[PDB]
Amino acid sequence: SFELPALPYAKDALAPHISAETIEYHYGKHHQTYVTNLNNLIKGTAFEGKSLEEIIRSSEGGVFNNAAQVWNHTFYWNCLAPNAGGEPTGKVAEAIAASFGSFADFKAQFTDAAIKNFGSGWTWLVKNSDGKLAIVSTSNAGTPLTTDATPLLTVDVWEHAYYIDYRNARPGYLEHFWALVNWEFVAKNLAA
Amino acid sequence: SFELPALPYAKDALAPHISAETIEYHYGKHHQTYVTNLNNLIKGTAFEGKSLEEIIRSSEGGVFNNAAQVWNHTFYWNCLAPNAGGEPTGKVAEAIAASFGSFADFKAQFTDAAIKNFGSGWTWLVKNSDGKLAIVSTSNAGTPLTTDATPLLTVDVWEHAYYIDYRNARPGYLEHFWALVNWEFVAKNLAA
Ligand SMILES: [Fe+2]
Ligand SMILES: [Fe+2]
Repeated sequence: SFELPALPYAKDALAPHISAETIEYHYGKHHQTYVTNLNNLIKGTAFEGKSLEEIIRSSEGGVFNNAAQVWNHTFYWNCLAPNAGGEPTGKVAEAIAASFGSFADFKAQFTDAAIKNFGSGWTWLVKNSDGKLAIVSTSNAGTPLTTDATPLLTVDVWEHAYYIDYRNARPGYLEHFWALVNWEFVAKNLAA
Repeated sequence: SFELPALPYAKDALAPHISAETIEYHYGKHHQTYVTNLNNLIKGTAFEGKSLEEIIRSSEGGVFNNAAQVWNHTFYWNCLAPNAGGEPTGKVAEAIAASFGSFADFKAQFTDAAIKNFGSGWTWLVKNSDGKLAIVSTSNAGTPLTTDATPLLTVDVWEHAYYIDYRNARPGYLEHFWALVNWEFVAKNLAA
């Protein structure tokens, strides 16, 4: 049975970049609704004895949509933190300069891909099978877990992620996303 | 060069069902941006000088996404009116009872399809090639104009359509949608 993971910080710790009101709806209502819907859709099926990741890799339709959204939002909350943001250091900055030239160029390309992701979706920094990093965008509940790439960083661009704080200005939301990035989480994902 | 069509009522005329603030962003920022983006993408191409419906039926990619969203939102604003709503009469009521058994059964099936439409999209009452009426949901900018069915009525279920007024409660939005339906516009589309 799946439970909503506790949030890694206080609901107002990401302010002013993401308000406490966005967390109360996005985590308290949207992420909770996907957990409840997944639990009710899998009760009594063979999916009930699988890990979340195996459910994402072996389902379709409603089960997939809710299971991938439960995982995608837990990953997303961990990519954000108070007193973080800025430019990365260590193995992460190395790997970013290696695949994208510099941090300024990666930041440009990720922002651009997130702004152009039409409709509801997610834009990801992934490490491919071959070790090079790439920027991938998915639509709706799509996730890199259905491929051989390893997820490193994500930004939710479903309109509920930013409409309370930024209304139609998804560019304003992405500018402020950079002030919250938890580079420690990214570094752990890169080393796995 | 396409122009944003004027709204056929004042900005505050759907209140309290859809607020003046929601149409200030949805019409004044979102629908306007689709027209500006479409004009920028077709300038100097063979699409310039074609009508909006011909562009929708013959393109794909960003040209399609923006052209179809311009048409979809103008159709949506024409589907809503002050001093309307309630149950249809006449020809529309007869066709709805003939394909769905009753107006209550149609309203319940349209509300169900609209709430379940995952992600961004639109839910439509269409008149099929054989004269029967059906409910179809599309994703992102998808529209029945790319098929053989005639659009009669639509509801926008992109989150920007309701998030200011209803936050995550898309059921509440749909309940209030029914108080705004302009059955004179549905009647014009039915015998088209
Ligand atoms: Fe989300
Ligand atoms: Fe819209």
